Amino acid sequence: SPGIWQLDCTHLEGKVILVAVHVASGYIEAEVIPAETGQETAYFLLKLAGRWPVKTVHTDNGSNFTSTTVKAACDWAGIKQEDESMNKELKKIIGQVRDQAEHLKTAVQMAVFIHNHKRKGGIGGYSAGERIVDIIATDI
Amino acid sequence: SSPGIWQLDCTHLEGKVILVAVHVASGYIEAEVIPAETGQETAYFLLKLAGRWPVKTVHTDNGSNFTSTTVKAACDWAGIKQEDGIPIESMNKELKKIIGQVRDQAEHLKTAVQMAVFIHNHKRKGGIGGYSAGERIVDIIATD
Ligand SMILES: OCc1cc(-c2ccccc2)on1
Ligand SMILES: OCc1cc(-c2ccccc2)on1
Ligand SMILES: OCc1cc(-c2ccccc2)on1
Repeated sequence: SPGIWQLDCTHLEGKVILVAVHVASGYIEAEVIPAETGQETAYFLLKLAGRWPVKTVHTDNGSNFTSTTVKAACDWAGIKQEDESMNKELKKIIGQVRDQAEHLKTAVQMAVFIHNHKRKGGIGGYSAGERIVDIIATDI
Repeated sequence: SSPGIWQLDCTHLEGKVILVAVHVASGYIEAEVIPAETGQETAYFLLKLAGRWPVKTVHTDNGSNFTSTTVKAACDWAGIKQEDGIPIESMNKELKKIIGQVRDQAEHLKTAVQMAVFIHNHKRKGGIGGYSAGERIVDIIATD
């Protein structure tokens, strides 16, 4: 469970949002990139893997994920590759704040901040951020 | 050191800028190549970082990029207190060593920096019974 992520793209305003969801926690990382390239994908994956303990990524069938640069990055970083609730949610927060910023990429990271900090449930609840650190700390 | 305290520093290599955030208690790092130390680039780095880990305070070098109104606006929004000029120099030293060990596997410097971040955060310190910066940050931050 703790090493598993799902990666998805979302299309808005002529660019691509790459979104990686930590499956057990709902925690997200996201980045706006100009186009969905093998290179951009590979880079997003190395960044994520130096930050969190990434064992497996679950992706769509896209040609970006089967590129030699993506395969080189996965081999080096130790990532096995394979083939919405949190993601429609992200798109909705983007809308709730998109107004508040000049560029989309600013509203996107504002949305990540909001998602990852938000307590789910009542008093006794946890944010997605809290849940991922607890999951990984427990594992260790 | 609080679990919420970060130190930001910059390094220049090959004519490019590397912004580095160090989690002071653990030695964990986040780093990115940016085009130039502008307010808008520094603000965006901080917004990203604060969205990923619980950032309470940032100690900075008091560079002109931090005096930017946009950086203050970002810290305010994210609930970060900015402490300028308030003192890991062997960190910017450390990252450049590791960047040299991987530089030949990467066509572009920015890729080599993420590779170095990865090696840094996974490295066991203190010998075979020790722990990585990555292990230490989650242990320090975990509330339950
Ligand atoms: O369980 C400890 C904890 C984790 C966080 C956190 C908040 C936001 C992003 C990542 C982690 O806050 N408290
Ligand atoms: O200019 C890029 C940018 C701006 C911000 C910002 C975030 C929150 C409030 C105000 C400004 O973050 N990155
Ligand atoms: O040893 C398991 C483990 C790995 C990590 C980690 C966290 C952040 C970056 C790199 C590694 O945390 N717990």
